[PDB]
Order: sequence, then structure tokens, then C-alpha cells
Amino acid sequence: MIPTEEALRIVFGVSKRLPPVIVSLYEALGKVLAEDIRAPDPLPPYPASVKDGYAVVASDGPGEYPVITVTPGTVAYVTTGGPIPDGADAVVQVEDTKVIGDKRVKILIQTKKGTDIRRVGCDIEKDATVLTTGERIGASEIGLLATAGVTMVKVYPMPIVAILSTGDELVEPTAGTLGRGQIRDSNRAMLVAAVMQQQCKVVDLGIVRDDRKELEKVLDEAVSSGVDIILTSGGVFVKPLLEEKGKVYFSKVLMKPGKPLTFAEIRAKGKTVLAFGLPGNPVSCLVCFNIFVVPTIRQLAGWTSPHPLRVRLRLQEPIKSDPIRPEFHRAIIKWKDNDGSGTPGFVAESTGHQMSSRLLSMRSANALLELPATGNVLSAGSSVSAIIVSDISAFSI
Amino acid sequence: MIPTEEALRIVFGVSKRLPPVIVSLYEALGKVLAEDIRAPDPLPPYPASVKDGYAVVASDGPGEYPVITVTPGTVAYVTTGGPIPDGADAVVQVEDTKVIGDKRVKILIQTKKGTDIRRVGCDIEKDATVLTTGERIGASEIGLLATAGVTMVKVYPMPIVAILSTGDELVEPTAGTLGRGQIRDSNRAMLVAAVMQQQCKVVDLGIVRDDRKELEKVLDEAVSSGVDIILTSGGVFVKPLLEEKGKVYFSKVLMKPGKPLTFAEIRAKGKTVLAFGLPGNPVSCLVCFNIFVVPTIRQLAGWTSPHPLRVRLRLQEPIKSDPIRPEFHRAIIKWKDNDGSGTPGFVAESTGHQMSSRLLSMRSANALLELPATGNVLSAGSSVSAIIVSDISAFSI
Ligand SMILES: Nc1ncnc2c1ncn2[C@@H]1O[C@H](COP(=O)(O)O)[C@@H](O)[C@H]1O
Ligand SMILES: Nc1ncnc2c1ncn2[C@@H]1O[C@H](COP(=O)(O)O)[C@@H](O)[C@H]1O
Ligand SMILES: [Mg+2]
Ligand SMILES: [Mg+2]
Repeated sequence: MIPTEEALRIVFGVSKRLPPVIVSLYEALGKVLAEDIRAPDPLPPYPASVKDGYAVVASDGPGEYPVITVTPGTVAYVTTGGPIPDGADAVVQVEDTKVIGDKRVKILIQTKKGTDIRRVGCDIEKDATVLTTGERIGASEIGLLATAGVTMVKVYPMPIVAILSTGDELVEPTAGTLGRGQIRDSNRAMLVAAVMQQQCKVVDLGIVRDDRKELEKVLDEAVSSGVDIILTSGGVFVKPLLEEKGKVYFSKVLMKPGKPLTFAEIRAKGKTVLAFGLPGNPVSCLVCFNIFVVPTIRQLAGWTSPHPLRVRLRLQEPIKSDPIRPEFHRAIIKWKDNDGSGTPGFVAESTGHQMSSRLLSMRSANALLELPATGNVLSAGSSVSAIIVSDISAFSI
Repeated sequence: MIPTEEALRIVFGVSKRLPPVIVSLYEALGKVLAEDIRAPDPLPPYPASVKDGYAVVASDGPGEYPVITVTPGTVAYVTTGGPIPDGADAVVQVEDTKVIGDKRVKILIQTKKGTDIRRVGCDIEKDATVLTTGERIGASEIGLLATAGVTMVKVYPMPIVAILSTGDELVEPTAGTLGRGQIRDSNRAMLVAAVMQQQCKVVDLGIVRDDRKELEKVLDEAVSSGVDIILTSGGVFVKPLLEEKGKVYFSKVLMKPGKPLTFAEIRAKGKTVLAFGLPGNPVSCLVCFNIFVVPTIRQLAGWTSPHPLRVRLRLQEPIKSDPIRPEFHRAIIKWKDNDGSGTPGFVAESTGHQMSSRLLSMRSANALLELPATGNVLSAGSSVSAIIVSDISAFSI
């Protein structure tokens, strides 16, 4: 048995960033940039008016002028975002003007040079680096790529993940009345969804029975298909099959929930494939995915910060620590204007009983409280470290 | 001009949750549940062994027994997750047993009733409500649906969003050398990406010129196509066209960045379509999308908490407040073990110059600092409210 910290260090040391690809602008969304992006022209590329009004020679000052290149004694109409004609050095917004006669315009104020003008390149200078390698592409970065005219982008791809379930007792989730000794396969749909939330392509390999030849054939098809990660759950015939096909780095971790977790590296007949022999118990299966698979997906996708967000929060109820195993205690956290100590902060409620077979303990859990192995009851209002496992922007108030 | 709070209250009052639909299990991921889900059978549906070992009569105690319904004086082999035979009331893990002879088994310990057995329904009782209406579906909820055998789910759908850009000066982002008075359309790709991040289908309506008949025809095609939301940017011919087609609730908001923002409700020739006439300036366009469109998408998708996560954080540098307009100041926030006051907390750095034309001010911005209109310089180490605008689980450490 190895601590979680060593198991992560081993996974980070074995895991390698995927080779970069060129994708279309909308396929680049969510991906990490594999090249720097430079503006080929300035923004704005011409002096642009900030307002609807008249382009003037600021020195002329208040007066009546004909509307027409702008020379002293003349003005020209401009619109927001339109170019300033040559010779004009300032814009007088339409509110500070009046049309005279049944074209002549009366400028009502004394303006200053460069007023209501965006000079060439004041938002983005030509050849300036607008985005760098290692930067994740969100909506604003798509806007910067579009501004710079980059519609084909070099990025790190997401890994392709194969997923299978193991068990003679499993039936498909479409099963109605269950026969003797049968349960619905819940890990596969759960892991397919968890991987879809990580924006990875999934290869669903179905239910495999507790049969060595059958599992070997499915693992071989997975390796041969070109996937980067294989997730199995249960049966940890899995560990011995992964030892035969490649290198197993660990098979047991000091943690609650669970204990078994096999991590292996296989060489395709060639690229390497990472394999996680996840525990069968639904809770341990999803907790191991959150702690060990998520940072691996991120690392393969070129994330420079693959680790999950860790915060400090206050317990809303007392929680019993385990005397030997450090726990990943499921919780529903929220930001409060008063966290219980007077100042604002995160607070956590337990999801109830934490048995590894109890999938209801994962229901609505947006964090994993890291409880050290002291054996003591942590009182309500005491502080703990917590790993955030679901979109912090989608957090309920 | 109306404050942002009133503009939001108006949008929340006009916006209506979409009619529910039935979708497949993987299409349900990310959606809000429109029905309660009940377990049709218990979990486990049979008494299940927690270990590999022997199902025994606990009262028999240590001794040698033949392996075979279990009666006193006999034992039966069981595997993890397999059913307990009738008559056995406890499981003795294989480590506390030994096979005797060249089948007979020696039970080495005195066990207690129900040891290493998951009784019928101990994880989920039959007919128990595992998920409720209004609950968002993540990976664990997909696992609970799969456990309960629900592969067709009643949910609230995401709205379909139409998007267009306006401007005689715009060219496609594929444009290489720009002609006089031309800029690349950056708002449309940015808004398509922002809406894709909200998991909504997009109808890309392209660039529309500053021509009343042309914009009317495109708005009519958008309304006729069945979309729930229309996003336009720039030209705010937009407001007068939205007044003619439906009801405009506001056209100007007291805020920095920007000022113009038209919100309208149109009736299709019938369902209602919400229209946001977003400001043309890239920054104002994305800030208005983050503040006003995101909670609208959520409300239409049946979210009971559509508001964004608001936290309290400390400034890493001084920031000048505006004397009249409350600002949505872009920042890069991170959780620190010491926020500057001794205890752990969020900290924020400004993205630099906040001009509405400067899209670089949105680059990597994961929060909007809510700066009240005091006109004073907020010193470094002082606290402010901040709206989190990007996945808190994807926050860089
Ligand atoms: N796909 C699955 N869905 C639900 N439960 C599972 C799945 N695979 C294994 N389990 C259960 O988790 C426990 C551990 O399984 P294993 O690691 O195969 O011994 C047993 O109670 C299994 O019935
Ligand atoms: N699609 C767009 N992409 C980039 N900039 C835009 C877009 N639409 C409008 N703008 C600019 O934003 C400012 C306001 O435009 P408008 O609201 O049309 O007056 C002007 O400087 C426009 O050039
Ligand atoms: Mg099994
Ligand atoms: Mg315009």
C-alpha cells in the first residue's frame, strides 16, 4: 500500500503530454494552445472613431464648417468604429454639434487632439503576442484568435478513453426485472459521463465477464484501436492481465474509500496507453476517477496546472476521522457570507453515510474533504482542506 | 439607464423555463431533472458478500466443515458482490479460512451475524427516491439513473441560441490582408464559443450589414427557425427593430464596461423568443453575456440557482473605482494558503487596462470584481465581491 501523494507522483511521472494537432477554431475551444499567437495587423488597423459625430482639426475650435481628406476649416461625418479621414485629429460627438441650413455643421465645443479616437493599434499592437503556448482556450481566447485571423489553431488534443465494466453479476442498465444474483452495470455509464464532462472522446467497450481470455481480447482491441487511456472497473483477473501486457506501478493505495487501484502503462504494437484498473465499488470507482484520472486527462491534454482546486472550508456538522486511512469524505459545499466564524467563507455538509457501496454518498457531492487519519471527531465549525470536483462556476448559492 | 440589479430582475421575471423533454441517458448529462426517480428494486437486490470467502452460520464458530442452501455444520464459497446462499447469515473472508484435505474448509475465527454481508437494500431501499426534480445531472446522477434502470430521462432542455454580428466594417475571421475600414468579426466566434461552453445548440447567422431590411429578414428567419434566444452584437438599427417585432424592457444599464444593452421578448408566429442586443465593443459584449445571458440560459434550462457564484477576495494590487458607474473589473483569481491577512483565501490580480475595446482585458479572466461607484482607489489587501465566470474546478493553483 502506497499513500495517495506517491500514487499521484507516479502517475504524473509516467503520464506524457499528447502530440499537438491543428484544429478548426471551434474545435480549439477547451484545448490548450500548442503555439504562440501573434496579431498580423493592429487593432484597430486604422484610427477608429469611438462615437457618431464629426472628425475635426481640434485647433479650429467652435464654429460653423462645411461637411466634406479633412483640412483646417472643414469636418467629416464619422460613425462608431469607422475610420478617421486623413487630416482630422479629433472627433466631436454628434451631441456637441448641430446641422445649420436647409451641408454645414456647427461645432459647439473646443476639443483636444485624439478625442474619441482609438489610434492604430491602441487595443492590440501589430506583431504583439495575444496568446501563448500552454494557455487554455475559453470564449475570450476564441475572440482573440478570431481578431488575429487565426481559424486553424495548433493545440494539444484530449486523450481518447476506452471504458469497460467487469462482472458475472452485471446486466445492462436497460434490464427491467433482475434475475438472481444480478445488478445493473452503473460504473460504465457513470465513467462514460465523467469522461464526457472532461471533454474526451469515449470508446464504450461494454460489460466483460470474469473470464481471463475474454478480458485479454477486449484489452487487446482497446490497445489496438488507438486510445490513450483505458478505464476498467471491478476485478482488482484485471491486475494480472495488466502485469502481463505492460508495467504495473501500484495496485493498492492507503485511502478511504477503498484500497485497490491498479495503474499500468502498456505499449501498443507504437504509442503508450495508460490503464486504470478502478475499484468495482461505485463510490471508490468515482473517487479514484476524480483524484487520479482527472489530473491524468489534464496532463495528456497539456494542462500546466492539472491538479484540482483545493480550498479551506468549515464543517457544518461533526465528522468522525478514520484511525488508519485518510478519507476523501464527500460533501456539498457552498460559499456563505458568514462561514460560522464571522467572516465570509466556504462551508461543507456531509452527504451522510460514506460506505464505498453507497452511490447516494456521491449524489450532489461537489467536493472531497481531505480528512487526515487521526481517529478523532472533527467538531462543527472546524476547518479542513477540500478538493473541488465539479464546476465552481456552476456552484449553487 | 437602470441599475444592473433591476435589469437582472426584469430578465428573471420575463424568462420562462422550457417545456421538458425525454432524452437518452447520455443526452441527460448536464441537464436538470424534470421528474423524481425511484429505485424499482433494492441495491443490492439480494444479500451480497463484501468479500471472497465462505458464507457460514455464525453460531457454528471455529471448525472444519464440508463445502456445499446452507445448513448448520456446512459452508459455501462466495465472491465479492455475489449472493449469500439461503441459511447462511455471515461471511468469513478467505484470509480467516484454510482448505483441508486432498472439499473441506477450516473456519479459523468466531464471526458475528451479518459480517461482510450487504443486506438487501442497505445501499438503496426499493421505491426510495434517488434523484428529485430540479436536480442537475452529473456523473454520479448518471450512475444512480443506471443503477435504477432509467435509460430514458425527463429533463429540461437547453435553449437553442441564434447568433449574429452587425457592421459594415466587419469581415470574416478568415480574412488575410484587411481592406480600408475593415476589422475581423471577433464577437460572433467569441459568443458561439461562450454559448457552446453553456452546452447550448448554436445557430450561426453570420455577419449582417448596417441595413434595416437585411437585419429584419435575418431576425425573422431566426424567430421562424424555433430558437429560444437571439444574440446580436453591435448597432445598439437593432433596438428600433426589436421594438417593432416585440417588447423592449430596457436599452441602457448603469455599469462599466459600456452602457447600451437591449433586452426584448418576441412572439414567434407560438412561443416566445428572448433577444439580447449586446453591445458591439468586444469586452462589453462578453461581460454582458456573462452577467445577463448566462443566468437566462440557466433559467430556461430549469436551474433553481441560475445566479453566478459570488465570493469575497483580496486585491493583489490597488484599483481605481469609477465615480459614477459600478465596474465589472476583469481579474485572474486564485486560492492562496495565505491571502495577505494570514488566513487562506482567494486573491485577485487585475488584467490591466479595462477599456471596452480591449479584448486582452478578458484574456484568462476567470472573475469580475464588483467595484462600487465611490471614485476612490481601493488599496492592495482590501476585500471586494467577485463574480466567478469560469469553471471553478478548472481553476489554476
Ligand atoms: N459496473 C459495476 N456497477 C456497479 N457495481 C459494480 C460494478 N462492478 C463491480 N461492482 C460492485 O463493486 C463491488 C466490488 O467488485 P469487484 O472489485 O469486482 O470485487 C462488488 O460489490 C460489485 O458487485
Ligand atoms: N463583431 C464584432 N467584432 C469586433 N468588434 C465589433 C463587432 N461589432 C462591433 N464591433 C466594434 O465595437 C464598437 C461598437 O460597435 P456598435 O455598437 O456597432 O457601434 C465599434 O468599435 C465596432 O467596430
Ligand atoms: Mg467483480
Ligand atoms: Mg456597428
